[PDB]
Amino acid sequence: RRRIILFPVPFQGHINPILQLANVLYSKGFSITIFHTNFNKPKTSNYPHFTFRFILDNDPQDERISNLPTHGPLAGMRIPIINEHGADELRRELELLMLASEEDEEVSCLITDALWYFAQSVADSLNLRRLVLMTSSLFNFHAHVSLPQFDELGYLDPDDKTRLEEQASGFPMLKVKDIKSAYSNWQILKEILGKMIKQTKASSGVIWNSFKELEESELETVIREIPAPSFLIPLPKHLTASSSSLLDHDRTVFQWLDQQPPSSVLYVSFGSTSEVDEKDFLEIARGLVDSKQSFLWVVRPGFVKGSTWVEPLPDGFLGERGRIVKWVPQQEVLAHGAIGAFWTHSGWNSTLESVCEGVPMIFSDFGLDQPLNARYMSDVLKVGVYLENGWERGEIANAIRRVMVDEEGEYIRQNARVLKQKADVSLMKGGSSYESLESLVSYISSLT
Ligand SMILES: C=C1C[C@@]23CC[C@H]4[C@@](C)(CCC[C@@]4(C)C(=O)O)[C@@H]2CC[C@]1(O[C@@H]1O[C@H](CO)[C@@H](O)[C@H](O[C@@H]2O[C@H](CO)[C@@H](O)[C@H](O)[C@H]2O)[C@H]1O[C@@H]1O[C@H](CO)[C@@H](O)[C@H](O)[C@H]1O)C3
Ligand SMILES: O=c1ccn([C@@H]2O[C@H](COP(=O)(O)OP(=O)(O)O)[C@@H](O)[C@H]2O)c(=O)[nH]1
Repeated sequence: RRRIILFPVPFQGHINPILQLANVLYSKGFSITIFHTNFNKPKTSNYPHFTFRFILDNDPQDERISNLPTHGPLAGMRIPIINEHGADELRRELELLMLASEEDEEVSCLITDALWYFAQSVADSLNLRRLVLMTSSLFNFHAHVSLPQFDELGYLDPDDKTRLEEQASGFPMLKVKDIKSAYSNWQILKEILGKMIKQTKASSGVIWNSFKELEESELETVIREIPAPSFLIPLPKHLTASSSSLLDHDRTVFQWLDQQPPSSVLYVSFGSTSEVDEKDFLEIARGLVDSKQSFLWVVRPGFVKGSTWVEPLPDGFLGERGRIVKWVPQQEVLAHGAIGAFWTHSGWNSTLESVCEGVPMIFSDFGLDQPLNARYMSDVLKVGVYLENGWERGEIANAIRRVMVDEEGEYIRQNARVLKQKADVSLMKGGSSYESLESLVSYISSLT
Protein backbone atom coordinates (compact mmCIF):
# COMPACT_ATOMS: atom_id res chain seq x y z
CA ARG A 1 0.00 0.00 0.00
CA ARG A 2 1.01 3.62 -0.60
CA ARG A 3 -0.09 6.60 1.48
CA ILE A 4 -0.36 10.22 0.34
CA ILE A 5 -0.36 13.08 2.84
CA LEU A 6 -2.26 16.17 1.71
CA PHE A 7 -1.96 19.55 3.43
CA PRO A 8 -4.59 22.15 2.45
CA VAL A 9 -4.90 25.84 3.09
CA PRO A 10 -7.84 26.03 5.53
CA PHE A 11 -10.24 28.07 3.42
CA GLN A 12 -13.23 26.87 1.41
CA GLY A 13 -11.63 27.57 -1.99
CA HIS A 14 -8.58 25.55 -0.98
CA ILE A 15 -10.00 22.69 1.08
CA ASN A 16 -12.50 21.89 -1.70
CA PRO A 17 -10.03 21.09 -4.52
CA ILE A 18 -7.54 19.32 -2.30
CA LEU A 19 -10.17 16.93 -0.91
CA GLN A 20 -11.52 16.34 -4.42
CA LEU A 21 -7.95 15.42 -5.38
CA ALA A 22 -7.67 13.23 -2.26
CA ASN A 23 -10.82 11.33 -3.30
CA VAL A 24 -9.56 10.91 -6.86
CA LEU A 25 -6.28 9.53 -5.53
CA TYR A 26 -8.12 7.29 -3.04
CA SER A 27 -10.11 5.88 -5.97
CA LYS A 28 -6.74 5.01 -7.53
CA GLY A 29 -5.75 2.85 -4.55
CA PHE A 30 -3.78 5.25 -2.31
CA SER A 31 -4.45 5.67 1.36
CA ILE A 32 -5.01 9.25 2.45
CA THR A 33 -3.96 11.33 5.44
CA ILE A 34 -5.04 14.98 5.67
CA PHE A 35 -2.94 17.40 7.72
CA HIS A 36 -5.21 20.28 8.69
CA THR A 37 -5.45 23.17 11.11
CA ASN A 38 -8.17 23.03 13.73
CA PHE A 39 -9.25 26.37 12.27
CA ASN A 40 -11.84 26.02 9.47
CA LYS A 41 -11.64 22.24 9.69
CA PRO A 42 -14.08 20.32 7.47
CA LYS A 43 -16.39 17.63 8.87
CA THR A 44 -14.13 14.63 9.37
CA SER A 45 -17.14 12.37 9.86
CA ASN A 46 -17.81 12.90 6.13
CA TYR A 47 -14.49 11.17 5.34
CA PRO A 48 -14.45 7.76 7.08
CA HIS A 49 -11.90 6.62 4.46
CA PHE A 50 -9.37 9.40 5.32
CA THR A 51 -7.21 9.84 8.42
CA PHE A 52 -7.13 13.44 9.68
CA ARG A 53 -4.28 14.86 11.79
CA PHE A 54 -4.75 18.37 13.22
CA ILE A 55 -1.62 20.51 13.37
CA LEU A 56 -0.15 24.01 13.77
CA ASP A 57 -3.31 25.12 15.58
CA ASN A 58 -3.28 22.94 18.63
CA ASP A 59 -3.68 24.22 22.21
CA PRO A 60 -2.03 26.05 23.44
CA GLN A 61 -1.75 28.37 20.58
CA ASP A 62 1.30 30.32 19.55
CA GLU A 63 1.24 34.02 20.45
CA ARG A 64 1.32 34.59 16.67
CA ILE A 65 -2.07 33.00 15.87
CA SER A 66 -3.88 32.73 19.22
CA ASN A 67 -5.83 35.97 18.65
CA LEU A 68 -6.34 36.07 14.87
CA PRO A 69 -9.99 36.54 13.86
CA THR A 70 -11.79 33.45 12.67
CA HIS A 71 -13.87 35.32 10.05
CA GLY A 72 -13.65 38.38 7.88
CA PRO A 73 -10.69 39.52 5.81
CA LEU A 74 -7.89 39.12 8.36
CA ALA A 75 -8.47 35.41 8.98
CA GLY A 76 -6.14 34.95 6.00
CA MET A 77 -3.23 36.25 8.08
CA ARG A 78 -2.75 32.60 9.06
CA ILE A 79 -1.19 31.91 5.64
CA PRO A 80 1.92 34.15 5.97
CA ILE A 81 2.24 33.25 9.65
CA ILE A 82 2.19 29.50 9.09
CA ASN A 83 4.63 29.84 6.20
CA GLU A 84 7.01 31.81 8.43
CA HIS A 85 6.82 29.64 11.53
CA GLY A 86 5.23 26.26 10.83
CA ALA A 87 8.25 24.41 9.47
CA ASP A 88 9.45 22.74 12.68
CA GLU A 89 6.02 21.42 13.66
CA LEU A 90 5.26 20.20 10.12
CA ARG A 91 8.53 18.29 10.10
CA ARG A 92 7.74 16.72 13.47
CA GLU A 93 4.26 15.65 12.35
CA LEU A 94 5.57 14.16 9.10
CA GLU A 95 8.28 12.23 10.96
CA LEU A 96 5.82 11.03 13.62
CA LEU A 97 3.53 9.61 10.96
CA MET A 98 6.40 8.16 8.93
CA LEU A 99 7.82 6.56 12.09
CA ALA A 100 4.48 4.87 12.88
CA SER A 101 4.06 3.61 9.30
CA GLU A 102 3.32 -0.08 8.80
CA GLU A 103 5.85 -2.27 7.01
CA ASP A 104 4.00 -2.89 3.75
CA GLU A 105 2.98 0.80 3.80
CA GLU A 106 5.08 3.72 2.60
CA VAL A 107 4.41 7.44 2.22
CA SER A 108 4.71 8.10 -1.51
CA CYS A 109 4.65 11.89 -1.30
CA LEU A 110 3.31 15.06 0.31
CA ILE A 111 0.84 17.21 -1.66
CA THR A 112 0.36 20.75 -0.40
CA ASP A 113 -1.50 23.81 -1.50
CA ALA A 114 0.81 25.91 -3.67
CA LEU A 115 0.59 28.69 -1.03
CA TRP A 116 2.40 26.50 1.54
CA TYR A 117 5.78 27.27 -0.01
CA PHE A 118 7.42 26.55 3.37
CA ALA A 119 6.67 22.84 3.02
CA GLN A 120 9.22 22.30 0.24
CA SER A 121 12.34 22.49 2.39
CA VAL A 122 10.58 20.51 5.14
CA ALA A 123 9.85 17.73 2.63
CA ASP A 124 13.39 17.89 1.23
CA SER A 125 14.79 17.55 4.77
CA LEU A 126 12.92 14.22 5.08
CA ASN A 127 13.77 12.92 1.61
CA LEU A 128 10.02 13.19 0.96
CA ARG A 129 8.80 14.28 -2.47
CA ARG A 130 6.39 17.22 -2.47
CA LEU A 131 3.82 17.85 -5.16
CA VAL A 132 1.93 21.13 -5.41
CA LEU A 133 -1.79 21.59 -5.99
CA MET A 134 -2.60 24.84 -7.80
CA THR A 135 -6.09 25.98 -6.77
CA SER A 136 -6.12 28.84 -9.27
CA SER A 137 -5.70 28.91 -13.03
CA LEU A 138 -2.72 28.54 -15.36
CA PHE A 139 -3.59 31.99 -16.71
CA ASN A 140 -3.07 33.48 -13.25
CA PHE A 141 0.22 31.69 -12.77
CA HIS A 142 1.28 33.17 -16.10
CA ALA A 143 0.43 36.62 -14.75
CA HIS A 144 2.39 35.95 -11.54
CA VAL A 145 5.58 35.09 -13.40
CA SER A 146 5.08 38.31 -15.43
CA LEU A 147 5.02 40.52 -12.31
CA PRO A 148 8.57 41.88 -12.85
CA GLN A 149 7.48 43.22 -16.25
CA PHE A 150 4.29 44.52 -14.72
CA ASP A 151 6.33 46.23 -12.02
CA GLU A 152 8.66 47.91 -14.53
CA LEU A 153 5.77 49.30 -16.53
CA GLY A 154 4.20 50.96 -13.51
CA TYR A 155 1.16 48.72 -13.41
CA LEU A 156 1.70 47.81 -9.83
CA ASP A 157 1.80 51.40 -8.64
CA PRO A 158 -1.54 52.26 -7.22
CA ASP A 159 -1.08 56.00 -7.52
CA ASP A 160 -0.34 55.64 -11.24
CA LYS A 161 -3.90 55.72 -12.50
CA THR A 162 -3.18 56.23 -16.12
CA ARG A 163 -3.53 53.55 -18.73
CA LEU A 164 -6.51 51.82 -17.21
CA GLU A 165 -8.51 50.77 -20.23
CA GLU A 166 -5.56 49.81 -22.35
CA GLN A 167 -4.38 46.40 -23.25
CA ALA A 168 -1.51 45.36 -20.99
CA SER A 169 1.84 45.48 -22.74
CA GLY A 170 3.06 42.08 -23.69
CA PHE A 171 0.10 40.52 -21.99
CA PRO A 172 -2.74 41.66 -24.22
CA MET A 173 -5.31 39.28 -22.83
CA LEU A 174 -5.60 41.68 -19.86
CA LYS A 175 -6.46 45.32 -19.44
CA VAL A 176 -4.26 47.43 -17.16
CA LYS A 177 -7.14 47.84 -14.71
CA ASP A 178 -7.25 44.03 -14.38
CA ILE A 179 -3.63 43.91 -13.24
CA LYS A 180 -4.13 46.83 -10.86
CA SER A 181 -6.93 45.16 -8.88
CA ALA A 182 -5.39 41.69 -9.03
CA TYR A 183 -2.19 43.04 -7.43
CA SER A 184 -3.48 45.92 -5.29
CA ASN A 185 -2.25 44.11 -2.14
CA TRP A 186 1.20 44.47 -3.61
CA GLN A 187 3.23 44.81 -0.40
CA ILE A 188 2.10 41.37 0.76
CA LEU A 189 1.61 39.60 -2.57
CA LYS A 190 5.03 40.37 -4.04
CA GLU A 191 6.71 38.50 -1.18
CA ILE A 192 4.27 35.58 -1.09
CA LEU A 193 3.93 35.08 -4.85
CA GLY A 194 7.68 35.20 -5.41
CA LYS A 195 8.21 32.42 -2.87
CA MET A 196 5.20 30.44 -4.13
CA ILE A 197 6.68 30.47 -7.63
CA LYS A 198 10.18 29.54 -6.46
CA GLN A 199 9.04 26.60 -4.34
CA THR A 200 6.59 25.44 -7.01
CA LYS A 201 9.44 25.32 -9.56
CA ALA A 202 11.45 23.40 -6.95
CA SER A 203 8.69 20.82 -6.34
CA SER A 204 8.51 17.32 -7.81
CA GLY A 205 5.33 17.99 -9.74
CA VAL A 206 2.39 20.38 -10.14
CA ILE A 207 -1.29 19.42 -10.24
CA TRP A 208 -3.55 22.02 -11.86
CA ASN A 209 -7.31 22.20 -11.27
CA SER A 210 -7.99 22.90 -14.95
CA PHE A 211 -8.02 21.13 -18.27
CA LYS A 212 -6.01 21.60 -21.44
CA GLU A 213 -8.92 22.74 -23.60
CA LEU A 214 -9.76 25.38 -20.98
CA GLU A 215 -6.39 27.15 -20.93
CA GLU A 216 -4.57 25.99 -24.07
CA SER A 217 -2.90 29.38 -24.50
CA GLU A 218 -1.21 28.95 -21.09
CA LEU A 219 0.38 25.47 -21.36
CA GLU A 220 3.56 26.71 -23.00
CA THR A 221 4.27 29.08 -20.09
CA VAL A 222 3.85 26.24 -17.58
CA ILE A 223 6.12 23.88 -19.51
CA ARG A 224 8.78 26.59 -19.76
CA GLU A 225 8.55 27.94 -16.20
CA ILE A 226 8.16 24.76 -14.15
CA PRO A 227 10.78 22.02 -14.69
CA ALA A 228 8.73 19.32 -13.00
CA PRO A 229 5.79 17.61 -14.73
CA SER A 230 2.42 19.37 -14.70
CA PHE A 231 -0.91 17.52 -14.60
CA LEU A 232 -4.20 19.21 -15.58
CA ILE A 233 -7.21 17.51 -14.00
CA PRO A 234 -10.60 19.27 -13.78
CA LEU A 235 -11.58 18.14 -10.30
CA PRO A 236 -15.28 19.16 -10.43
CA LYS A 237 -15.74 16.66 -13.30
CA HIS A 238 -14.64 13.85 -11.00
CA LEU A 239 -16.87 14.82 -8.04
CA THR A 240 -18.46 17.82 -6.34
CA ALA A 241 -17.00 19.31 -3.16
CA SER A 242 -20.18 18.90 -1.10
CA SER A 243 -18.48 16.74 1.56
CA SER A 244 -15.90 19.44 2.37
CA SER A 245 -18.45 22.22 2.87
CA LEU A 246 -17.56 24.36 5.90
CA LEU A 247 -21.16 25.59 6.30
CA ASP A 248 -24.55 23.90 6.52
CA HIS A 249 -26.35 23.39 3.22
CA ASP A 250 -29.79 24.95 2.94
CA ARG A 251 -31.06 22.23 0.55
CA THR A 252 -34.67 23.49 0.63
CA VAL A 253 -33.61 25.20 -2.61
CA PHE A 254 -33.96 22.07 -4.78
CA GLN A 255 -37.70 21.71 -4.10
CA TRP A 256 -37.93 25.34 -5.22
CA LEU A 257 -35.74 24.79 -8.27
CA ASP A 258 -38.01 21.85 -9.25
CA GLN A 259 -40.84 24.40 -9.72
CA GLN A 260 -39.02 26.53 -12.25
CA PRO A 261 -38.92 26.14 -16.04
CA PRO A 262 -35.64 24.92 -17.57
CA SER A 263 -32.79 27.47 -17.67
CA SER A 264 -35.00 30.19 -16.14
CA VAL A 265 -33.05 30.81 -12.88
CA LEU A 266 -30.02 33.02 -12.22
CA TYR A 267 -27.79 31.60 -9.49
CA VAL A 268 -25.97 34.37 -7.61
CA SER A 269 -23.07 33.94 -5.19
CA PHE A 270 -20.17 36.30 -4.56
CA GLY A 271 -17.87 33.80 -2.84
CA SER A 272 -16.86 32.72 0.63
CA THR A 273 -15.06 35.89 1.87
CA SER A 274 -16.12 38.91 -0.13
CA GLU A 275 -17.83 41.81 1.53
CA VAL A 276 -19.80 44.65 0.18
CA ASP A 277 -21.13 48.04 1.20
CA GLU A 278 -24.70 48.55 2.04
CA LYS A 279 -24.93 50.85 -0.92
CA ASP A 280 -23.71 48.25 -3.42
CA PHE A 281 -25.66 45.41 -1.79
CA LEU A 282 -28.92 47.31 -2.27
CA GLU A 283 -27.91 48.21 -5.81
CA ILE A 284 -27.30 44.52 -6.60
CA ALA A 285 -30.72 43.67 -5.26
CA ARG A 286 -32.20 46.34 -7.50
CA GLY A 287 -30.51 45.04 -10.58
CA LEU A 288 -31.64 41.52 -9.85
CA VAL A 289 -35.22 42.78 -9.53
CA ASP A 290 -34.88 44.95 -12.64
CA SER A 291 -33.77 41.93 -14.70
CA LYS A 292 -37.20 40.26 -14.29
CA GLN A 293 -35.46 36.87 -14.04
CA SER A 294 -35.91 34.34 -11.28
CA PHE A 295 -32.88 34.15 -9.04
CA LEU A 296 -31.44 32.16 -6.18
CA TRP A 297 -28.99 34.36 -4.26
CA VAL A 298 -26.51 32.95 -1.74
CA VAL A 299 -25.70 35.74 0.72
CA ARG A 300 -23.05 34.76 3.23
CA PRO A 301 -23.69 36.30 6.67
CA GLY A 302 -21.25 39.18 6.80
CA PHE A 303 -21.40 39.81 3.06
CA VAL A 304 -22.99 43.20 3.85
CA LYS A 305 -20.99 45.87 5.69
CA GLY A 306 -21.96 45.93 8.31
CA SER A 307 -25.21 44.09 8.82
CA THR A 308 -25.19 40.60 10.24
CA TRP A 309 -26.92 39.15 7.14
CA VAL A 310 -29.44 40.91 4.94
CA GLU A 311 -31.07 43.39 7.23
CA PRO A 312 -30.94 46.37 4.93
CA LEU A 313 -33.24 44.48 2.66
CA PRO A 314 -36.86 45.45 2.91
CA ASP A 315 -38.99 42.37 3.67
CA GLY A 316 -40.49 40.94 0.50
CA PHE A 317 -38.25 43.08 -1.72
CA LEU A 318 -38.72 41.99 -4.88
CA GLY A 319 -40.41 39.37 -5.51
CA GLU A 320 -42.00 36.13 -6.21
CA ARG A 321 -39.15 35.35 -8.46
CA GLY A 322 -36.19 35.63 -6.05
CA ARG A 323 -34.87 33.76 -3.02
CA ILE A 324 -32.02 34.51 -0.61
CA VAL A 325 -30.22 31.72 1.27
CA LYS A 326 -27.04 31.42 3.31
CA TRP A 327 -25.35 28.47 1.62
CA VAL A 328 -26.08 25.67 -0.86
CA PRO A 329 -24.33 22.69 -2.43
CA GLN A 330 -23.14 25.01 -5.17
CA GLN A 331 -22.09 22.64 -7.95
CA GLU A 332 -25.21 20.53 -7.44
CA VAL A 333 -27.25 23.72 -7.87
CA LEU A 334 -25.34 24.62 -11.04
CA ALA A 335 -26.14 21.12 -12.39
CA HIS A 336 -29.91 21.60 -11.84
CA GLY A 337 -32.00 21.96 -15.01
CA ALA A 338 -33.54 25.23 -13.80
CA ILE A 339 -30.23 27.15 -13.75
CA GLY A 340 -29.68 29.33 -16.82
CA ALA A 341 -26.77 31.49 -15.66
CA PHE A 342 -24.42 32.10 -12.75
CA TRP A 343 -23.59 35.58 -11.47
CA THR A 344 -20.25 34.89 -9.78
CA HIS A 345 -17.40 36.78 -8.13
CA SER A 346 -15.07 34.77 -10.41
CA GLY A 347 -13.40 32.67 -7.72
CA TRP A 348 -11.62 29.88 -9.62
CA ASN A 349 -13.58 26.99 -8.06
CA SER A 350 -16.93 28.64 -8.84
CA THR A 351 -15.77 29.53 -12.35
CA LEU A 352 -14.55 26.02 -13.10
CA GLU A 353 -17.65 24.41 -11.54
CA SER A 354 -19.84 26.56 -13.79
CA VAL A 355 -17.77 25.65 -16.88
CA CYS A 356 -18.00 21.97 -15.95
CA GLU A 357 -21.80 22.19 -15.62
CA GLY A 358 -22.17 24.24 -18.79
CA VAL A 359 -23.61 27.35 -17.12
CA PRO A 360 -22.72 30.73 -18.69
CA MET A 361 -21.74 33.49 -16.34
CA ILE A 362 -22.04 37.12 -15.36
CA PHE A 363 -18.75 38.21 -13.76
CA SER A 364 -18.00 40.53 -10.87
CA ASP A 365 -14.75 40.42 -8.88
CA PHE A 366 -13.18 41.36 -5.55
CA GLY A 367 -9.54 41.40 -6.65
CA LEU A 368 -6.90 38.67 -6.35
CA ASP A 369 -7.15 36.25 -9.29
CA GLN A 370 -10.87 37.04 -9.81
CA PRO A 371 -10.49 39.88 -12.40
CA LEU A 372 -8.19 37.69 -14.50
CA ASN A 373 -10.62 34.76 -14.35
CA ALA A 374 -13.42 37.10 -15.41
CA ARG A 375 -11.38 38.58 -18.27
CA TYR A 376 -10.23 35.20 -19.62
CA MET A 377 -13.69 33.60 -19.48
CA SER A 378 -15.51 36.57 -20.99
CA ASP A 379 -12.97 37.51 -23.68
CA VAL A 380 -11.05 34.33 -24.53
CA LEU A 381 -13.54 31.49 -23.99
CA LYS A 382 -16.54 33.87 -24.27
CA VAL A 383 -18.75 32.01 -21.79
CA GLY A 384 -19.95 35.08 -19.86
CA VAL A 385 -20.13 38.86 -19.63
CA TYR A 386 -17.94 40.92 -17.28
CA LEU A 387 -19.53 43.74 -15.27
CA GLU A 388 -16.17 45.50 -14.95
CA ASN A 389 -17.37 48.98 -13.88
CA GLY A 390 -18.85 48.49 -10.42
CA TRP A 391 -22.53 47.97 -9.66
CA GLU A 392 -25.13 49.96 -11.61
CA ARG A 393 -28.64 48.50 -11.54
CA GLY A 394 -29.34 49.11 -15.23
CA GLU A 395 -26.09 47.50 -16.36
CA ILE A 396 -26.72 44.52 -14.06
CA ALA A 397 -30.18 43.94 -15.54
CA ASN A 398 -28.84 44.15 -19.10
CA ALA A 399 -26.03 41.68 -18.44
CA ILE A 400 -28.45 39.19 -16.85
CA ARG A 401 -30.88 39.37 -19.76
CA ARG A 402 -28.14 39.28 -22.39
CA VAL A 403 -26.86 35.97 -21.02
CA MET A 404 -30.19 34.43 -20.07
CA VAL A 405 -32.74 35.52 -22.68
CA ASP A 406 -31.49 37.85 -25.45
CA GLU A 407 -31.00 36.26 -28.85
CA GLU A 408 -27.76 38.24 -28.95
CA GLY A 409 -26.47 36.12 -26.04
CA GLU A 410 -27.18 32.75 -27.65
CA TYR A 411 -23.56 32.35 -28.72
CA ILE A 412 -22.50 32.73 -25.08
CA ARG A 413 -25.01 30.11 -23.97
CA GLN A 414 -23.83 27.82 -26.76
CA ASN A 415 -20.15 28.38 -25.93
CA ALA A 416 -20.85 27.26 -22.37
CA ARG A 417 -22.57 24.05 -23.52
CA VAL A 418 -19.66 23.22 -25.83
CA LEU A 419 -17.04 23.99 -23.19
CA LYS A 420 -18.78 21.57 -20.81
CA GLN A 421 -18.68 18.95 -23.55
CA LYS A 422 -14.95 19.55 -24.03
CA ALA A 423 -14.47 19.02 -20.29
CA ASP A 424 -16.42 15.75 -20.44
CA VAL A 425 -14.49 14.57 -23.49
CA SER A 426 -11.20 15.34 -21.75
CA LEU A 427 -12.03 12.62 -19.18
CA MET A 428 -12.50 9.90 -21.81
CA LYS A 429 -9.66 7.52 -22.64
CA GLY A 430 -7.19 9.43 -24.78
CA GLY A 431 -8.51 12.75 -23.51
CA SER A 432 -6.17 15.32 -22.00
CA SER A 433 -7.41 15.02 -18.40
CA TYR A 434 -7.60 11.22 -18.46
CA GLU A 435 -3.98 11.06 -19.65
CA SER A 436 -2.87 13.62 -17.02
CA LEU A 437 -4.51 11.54 -14.31
CA GLU A 438 -2.97 8.31 -15.61
CA SER A 439 0.49 9.92 -15.68
CA LEU A 440 0.03 11.39 -12.19
CA VAL A 441 -0.83 7.99 -10.67
CA SER A 442 2.09 6.33 -12.47
CA TYR A 443 4.45 9.14 -11.44
CA ILE A 444 3.43 9.05 -7.77
CA SER A 445 3.72 5.25 -7.69
CA SER A 446 7.33 5.61 -8.92
CA LEU A 447 8.44 8.03 -6.18
CA THR A 448 7.79 5.28 -3.64
C1 LIG B 1 -2.29 34.69 -0.85
C2 LIG B 1 -2.86 35.54 0.03
C3 LIG B 1 -2.16 36.21 1.06
C4 LIG B 1 -3.28 36.94 1.88
C5 LIG B 1 -2.94 37.08 3.37
C6 LIG B 1 -3.98 37.92 4.10
C7 LIG B 1 -4.02 39.34 3.53
C8 LIG B 1 -4.55 39.28 2.08
C9 LIG B 1 -5.99 38.74 2.06
C10 LIG B 1 -4.53 40.68 1.47
C11 LIG B 1 -5.32 41.63 2.30
C12 LIG B 1 -4.87 41.68 3.74
C13 LIG B 1 -4.84 40.30 4.45
C14 LIG B 1 -4.12 40.46 5.81
C15 LIG B 1 -6.23 39.78 4.81
O1 LIG B 1 -6.31 38.68 5.36
O2 LIG B 1 -7.17 40.54 4.68
C16 LIG B 1 -3.57 38.35 1.25
C17 LIG B 1 -4.00 38.19 -0.25
C18 LIG B 1 -4.76 36.95 -0.60
C19 LIG B 1 -4.25 35.72 0.18
O3 LIG B 1 -4.92 34.52 -0.29
C20 LIG B 1 -6.33 34.39 -0.23
O4 LIG B 1 -6.76 34.08 1.10
C21 LIG B 1 -8.18 34.04 1.31
C22 LIG B 1 -8.57 33.93 2.82
O5 LIG B 1 -8.43 35.16 3.50
C23 LIG B 1 -8.73 32.85 0.54
O6 LIG B 1 -10.09 32.69 0.79
C24 LIG B 1 -8.42 33.01 -0.97
O7 LIG B 1 -8.85 31.83 -1.65
C25 LIG B 1 -9.64 31.82 -2.77
O8 LIG B 1 -9.02 30.86 -3.50
C26 LIG B 1 -9.49 30.50 -4.74
C27 LIG B 1 -8.61 29.35 -5.27
O9 LIG B 1 -7.27 29.67 -5.34
C28 LIG B 1 -9.42 31.72 -5.65
O10 LIG B 1 -9.85 31.46 -6.93
C29 LIG B 1 -10.26 32.88 -4.98
O11 LIG B 1 -10.21 34.02 -5.76
C30 LIG B 1 -9.74 33.17 -3.53
O12 LIG B 1 -10.60 34.09 -2.84
C31 LIG B 1 -6.88 33.25 -1.17
O13 LIG B 1 -6.61 33.63 -2.50
C32 LIG B 1 -5.37 33.49 -3.14
O14 LIG B 1 -5.06 34.74 -3.55
C33 LIG B 1 -3.90 34.91 -4.33
C34 LIG B 1 -3.72 36.35 -4.80
O15 LIG B 1 -2.59 36.50 -5.61
C35 LIG B 1 -3.96 33.96 -5.56
O16 LIG B 1 -2.81 33.98 -6.33
C36 LIG B 1 -4.25 32.51 -5.13
O17 LIG B 1 -4.30 31.64 -6.24
C37 LIG B 1 -5.53 32.52 -4.35
O18 LIG B 1 -5.90 31.27 -3.91
C38 LIG B 1 -4.43 35.94 1.66
O1 LIG C 1 -23.32 28.67 -1.34
C1 LIG C 1 -22.22 28.15 -1.63
C2 LIG C 1 -21.20 28.99 -2.15
C3 LIG C 1 -20.00 28.47 -2.50
N1 LIG C 1 -19.75 27.18 -2.38
C4 LIG C 1 -18.42 26.65 -2.76
O2 LIG C 1 -17.40 27.41 -2.23
C5 LIG C 1 -16.26 27.43 -3.05
C6 LIG C 1 -15.77 28.87 -3.31
O3 LIG C 1 -14.56 28.92 -3.99
P1 LIG C 1 -14.11 30.03 -4.97
O4 LIG C 1 -12.87 29.67 -5.47
O5 LIG C 1 -15.10 30.21 -5.97
O6 LIG C 1 -14.15 31.41 -4.24
P2 LIG C 1 -13.74 31.90 -2.81
O7 LIG C 1 -14.95 31.73 -2.11
O8 LIG C 1 -12.78 31.01 -2.35
O9 LIG C 1 -13.31 33.20 -3.05
C7 LIG C 1 -16.64 26.63 -4.35
O10 LIG C 1 -16.11 25.35 -4.48
C8 LIG C 1 -18.17 26.65 -4.26
O11 LIG C 1 -18.87 25.66 -4.93
C9 LIG C 1 -20.77 26.34 -1.88
O12 LIG C 1 -20.43 25.17 -1.81
N2 LIG C 1 -21.97 26.81 -1.49
